[PDB]
Amino acid sequence: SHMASLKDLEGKWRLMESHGFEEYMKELGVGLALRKMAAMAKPDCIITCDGNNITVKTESTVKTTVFSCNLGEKFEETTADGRKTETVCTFQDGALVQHQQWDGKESTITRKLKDGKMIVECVMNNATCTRVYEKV
Repeated sequence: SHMASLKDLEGKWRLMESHGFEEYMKELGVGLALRKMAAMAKPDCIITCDGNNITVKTESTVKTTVFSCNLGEKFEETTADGRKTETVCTFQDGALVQHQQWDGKESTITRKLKDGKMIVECVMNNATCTRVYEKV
């Protein structure tokens, strides 16, 4: 037996390692010059959790992006790379699943605790960005 809750994601996370970020952004339609520079950005991720209410804050020291939703409700997101998406967050199988849709396409961000590190997987089509965060 084991248990994972939404609440266990709540907190301040620092990027420790990243793989596939650029190939992922090549999928989302980001330009060659734009994605090579973004791969160097190491933003913190601050998550807060109330009921089925979550806030997900990307904090780079210079720019703040923030989203807020009730799980299960579709809402308008404007993303760091500038997509106008329709997102739905849900929590199942121990993972916050963030489902993005825009212009007939789709992308999934999954955040899940493993050994106390937050593992974040961003999938679009064939491309995968796996990243590891440490509590701060």
